[PDB]
Amino acid sequence: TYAVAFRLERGLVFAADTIAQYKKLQLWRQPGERVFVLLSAGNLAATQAVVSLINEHLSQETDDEVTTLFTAPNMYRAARVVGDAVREARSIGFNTNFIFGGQIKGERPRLFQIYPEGNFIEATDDTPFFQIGEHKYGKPILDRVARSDMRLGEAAKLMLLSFPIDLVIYERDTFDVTREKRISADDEYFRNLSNAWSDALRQAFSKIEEFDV
Amino acid sequence: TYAVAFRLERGLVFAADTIAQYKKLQLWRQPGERVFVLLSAGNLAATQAVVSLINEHLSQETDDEVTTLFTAPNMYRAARVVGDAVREARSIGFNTNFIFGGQIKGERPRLFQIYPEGNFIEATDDTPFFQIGEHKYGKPILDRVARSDMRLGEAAKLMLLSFPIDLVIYERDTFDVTREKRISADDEYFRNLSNAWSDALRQAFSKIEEFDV
Ligand code: NA
Ligand code: NA
Repeated sequence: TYAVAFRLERGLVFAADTIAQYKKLQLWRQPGERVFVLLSAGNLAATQAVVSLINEHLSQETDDEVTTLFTAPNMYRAARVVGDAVREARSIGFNTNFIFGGQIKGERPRLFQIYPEGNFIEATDDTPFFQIGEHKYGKPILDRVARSDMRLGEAAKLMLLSFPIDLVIYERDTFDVTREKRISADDEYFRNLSNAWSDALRQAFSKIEEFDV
Repeated sequence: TYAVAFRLERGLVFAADTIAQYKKLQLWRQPGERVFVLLSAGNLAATQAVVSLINEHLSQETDDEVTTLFTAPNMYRAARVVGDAVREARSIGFNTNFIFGGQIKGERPRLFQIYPEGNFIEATDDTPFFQIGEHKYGKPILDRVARSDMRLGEAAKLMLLSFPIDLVIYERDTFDVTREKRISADDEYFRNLSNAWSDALRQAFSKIEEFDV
């Protein structure tokens, strides 16, 4: 499977293609305080194991000094929580990266890519997106076109062209995921967008074939 | 590694990134009679083994009924020769596809994709190109933009944007490979082409973001 996420000035956008715990886009929320999204591209067993470890600590942790998603004071600390779950899930496709993002009150929205051993890197304005899965579809186009000042809707359109897809748009400082949408191949808007993209690409190539190589 | 080839009305274009027998683009020729190009994306040992088997039969075959690249009456028969070498090389990265194309006098230029067991498919006007390697870079762009009536130079430009690269252009009915070029990352023409492509893509996206999804 394939998933992708963008960090913009205005917020975060998450997308993944596709039984709740095995779902490739996972959401956690405390109203007005914190929101988190995990994207997976690994096999079903790997996704479930990581989510189960996160939820085990949210639901049953007795030690107050252990950090969970709901006690993490910032998104770096929250990413370490997921990193620990990703590493520990190896005890429970199996060696794919995860994407984790969200926002905690008092701090900007942040986005991370988590590796098999629980280490991670964070999205920057220079590198505002991550892709995970067997094939990072349309990476060259995202590299050339993605910008951190893009509106959330236009980022979503670019992401959808790189690919049913679960799409989540998170607006900065809202601490809720309201804009949640499932888009199938039979969606007429998405088909219309893809048709226009193909037309625009052919026109784009017709311009640049002026140049020699 | 990555390689790609196009079959056009005007001829064939081959490209591969990169010690002669391990080279990822391999050429055979009989002047004015036949030309062949093999592209590999597998490991070094796999490429050498296939080429060695092809050359063994060209150089040492004593049985006249055994088909070689130089006795094949048509390109389908020549593809079977390579297919046999690809399958037999498994006895000698290891499970990647090959691309094989060329022309024999009395017949149009033809292009094939060879699978690990020696079976193959042929390029058509509807599907005029093949890609091989770990990552089929820029497949969505080739799918949307590639056309069988493209000039050889414009096909080459499109192929180069999907990626030092060894580029071969074969013009129909010539039975020679004269237009052979090695293009590095420091090539100013290729850099200029890539810069313009990025600019054109951003402009292309700016047009199509009119549409909703
Ligand atoms: Na900009
Ligand atoms: Na056309």
